[PDB]
Amino acid sequence: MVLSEGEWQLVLHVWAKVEADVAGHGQDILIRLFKSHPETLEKFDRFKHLKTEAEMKASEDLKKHGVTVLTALGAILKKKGHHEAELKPFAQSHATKHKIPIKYLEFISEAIIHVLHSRHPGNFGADAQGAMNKALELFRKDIAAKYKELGYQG
Ligand code: HEM
Repeated sequence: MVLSEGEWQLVLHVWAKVEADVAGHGQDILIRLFKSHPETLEKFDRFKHLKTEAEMKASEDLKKHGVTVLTALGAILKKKGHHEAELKPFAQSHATKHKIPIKYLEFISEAIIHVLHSRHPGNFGADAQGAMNKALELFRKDIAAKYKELGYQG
């Protein structure tokens, strides 16, 4: 798929707001993921023990990882589709080391959209949400293809 330039502008306009607080957004997104789809927490040996939202919110480690996650995602989105190099090491670790199926990448996509909708309603109307969904769909399609090349196809 190909996004148009106007679709990329909508994506990068709300992302610029996200970047004003990368740690806060990273926390909100991982907590939303783990609350909505508890099975995903099981993939993280470092966080598997956390029992409640309060414990998750209190975790310095979780917040640090949320920064790592959004920083990587931001690098990919800023490439506006030209992200082949960025995708390779992500794909290899998530396919071979962490063993993360495509369905769980759909779940985190849903988490990202929920948090942006809650925090940025004025910059995340219907058109902006459709553009972010398309950007994430593009991401997931390219990762599924790389998964297959790598021998996992998740
Ligand atoms: C937007 C999607 C995601 C991005 C950008 C992302 C990015 C990253 C990055 C940069 C790392 C550290 C380097 C590495 O090991 O590759 C990482 C580690 C990891 N990721 Fe992801 N991730 C994403 C989605 C997921 C999902 C959905 C899961 C599981 C449900 C997951 C599970 C893990 C695990 C288990 C680790 C290792 C944590 C540790 O023990 O340090 N990732 N991810």
